[PDB]
Amino acid sequence: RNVLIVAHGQPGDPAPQQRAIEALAARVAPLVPQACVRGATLAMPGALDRADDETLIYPLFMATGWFTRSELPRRLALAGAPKARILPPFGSDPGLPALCLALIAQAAETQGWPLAGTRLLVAAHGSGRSRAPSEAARRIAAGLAPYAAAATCGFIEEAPFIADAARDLPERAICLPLFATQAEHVTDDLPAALSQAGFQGLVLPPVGLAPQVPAMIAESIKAALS
Ligand code: NA
Repeated sequence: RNVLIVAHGQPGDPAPQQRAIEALAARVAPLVPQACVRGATLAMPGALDRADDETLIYPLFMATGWFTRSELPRRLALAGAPKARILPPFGSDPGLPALCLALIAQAAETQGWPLAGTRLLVAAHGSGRSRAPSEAARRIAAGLAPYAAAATCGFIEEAPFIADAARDLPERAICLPLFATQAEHVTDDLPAALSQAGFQGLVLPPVGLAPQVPAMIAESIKAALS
């Protein structure tokens, strides 16, 4: 019944970060009538004190790791919710590869470019402490590649660096930022990295802002309820 959609915090004022996650949880809410859905950012002190032992946590994270396995359970157990169930993260959501494909196909159609003749670039944060985020982004690119000319990845934290990965690509290219929130996306400053690369293609909004994301999260919540 109780569901909390949790975002990683980012530097700056936590109030607009909290409002963004509340706005997302409000779009999820009418799609899961059997549950009480609310949003929280870990940048806000007391983010998790509304959670209890019967609350489900939908983490807006790109992969599983030390945070999902040890940190988030510690930050919940202290808050009074040790038995709170953590669902698979946004990055491992079964609907994410189809969502990326629909956004890229829609984008190619607006440009008047055939998808088979378009080069794809999946831009993601990656990680310096785990191999899980880059393996997940490569799985996305490898799933998109059969529908396009080619698909590769570029990262902020690890090689291949986005400034290198976006270099020497054609004009008919689309970059999809594989980010769950606008706050995490803006921090990485993809426009500066793509400018250094001389990227000439189309740069889409981050995947976490797509219109189908609330329905995707709702289906993952519904599947975890009994
Ligand atoms: Na299509």
